[PDB]
Amino acid sequence: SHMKREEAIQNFKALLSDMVRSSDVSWSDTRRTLRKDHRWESGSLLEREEKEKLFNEHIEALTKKKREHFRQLLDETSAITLTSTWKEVKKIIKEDPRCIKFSSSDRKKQREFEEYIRDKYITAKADFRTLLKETKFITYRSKKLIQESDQHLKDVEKILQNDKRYLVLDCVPEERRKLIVAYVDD
Ligand code: NI
Repeated sequence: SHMKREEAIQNFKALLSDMVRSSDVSWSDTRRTLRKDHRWESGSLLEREEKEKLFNEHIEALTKKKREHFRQLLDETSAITLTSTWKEVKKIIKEDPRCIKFSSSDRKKQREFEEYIRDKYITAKADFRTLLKETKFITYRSKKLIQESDQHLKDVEKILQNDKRYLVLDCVPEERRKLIVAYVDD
């Protein structure tokens, strides 16, 4: 009968999968309402602690899934730029279930948006450093050259100007220039 406890876990898990679709809900509320469902007794072998554990894992799973689909939706919205605001973006994606079902909380959507943009920014810098390492007009002597005059940095920016990786940073001009400077230093 050892498998009976394992069977109860899977039963309780199926109950959660069926009845809890939102990551916003509390265990307190959920254990209240699920108790009204006759399927609840099928978890009798499970102590409240392990039920609550299973609930937490479930919320964790929903959270991960929703975040991934949210980010996919953002990745699919081509109007988004490094400088886009949640306020602007919300207007575009408002009807998409991946936005709607992410959470009832605007704060949590906004926060996930700002985190997405941060990651997007981080990824773009990494790619840009790759491009920089590819460019052999940029040498140990570049730093000499940069301190002597405006020219070298302009010459560099000319060579880089048409590359996909340089251009995705158009929204953060000062930042990009710093990256070039940083690479010229090291
Ligand atoms: Ni047995």
